[PDB]
Amino acid sequence: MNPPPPETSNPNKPKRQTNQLQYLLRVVLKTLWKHQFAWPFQQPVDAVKLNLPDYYKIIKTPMDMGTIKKRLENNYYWNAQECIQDFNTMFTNCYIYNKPGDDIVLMAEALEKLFLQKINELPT
Ligand SMILES: Cc1nnc2ccc(N3CCC(C)CC3)nn12
Ligand code: NA
Repeated sequence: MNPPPPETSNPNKPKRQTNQLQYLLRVVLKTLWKHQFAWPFQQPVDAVKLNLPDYYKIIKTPMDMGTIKKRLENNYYWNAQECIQDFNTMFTNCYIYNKPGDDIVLMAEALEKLFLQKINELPT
């Protein structure tokens, strides 16, 4: 079955708009989003649709770019590192649930390299 997706709002959580978080939405996320390999990551993994009944029996901190995009648009993060950690969790989840050489893993590897290329230099 599917668990509920990660939260994109939390009224008690402190939030910030920074130049780096603006950039993570305008440049980093919106560039990755258009990549030919982005589509499996644009929404939470649907274990019922995709017939992966063990996905959430294995993956305990799910993350995806649709959640990340909604968090950025909702001003959910305190700083850029928090959002970067969500991207890293998304990539590592894919490596954990699958194995080397899988098509989905090749996709994640390419996106992760583009991601790191984009956050190598951030605005001040
Ligand atoms: C996201 C994600 N993380 N692990 C997986 C395993 C499979 C999967 N799908 C099947 C094939 C893929 C090209 C698209 C959907 N997605 N997936
Ligand atoms: Na950059």
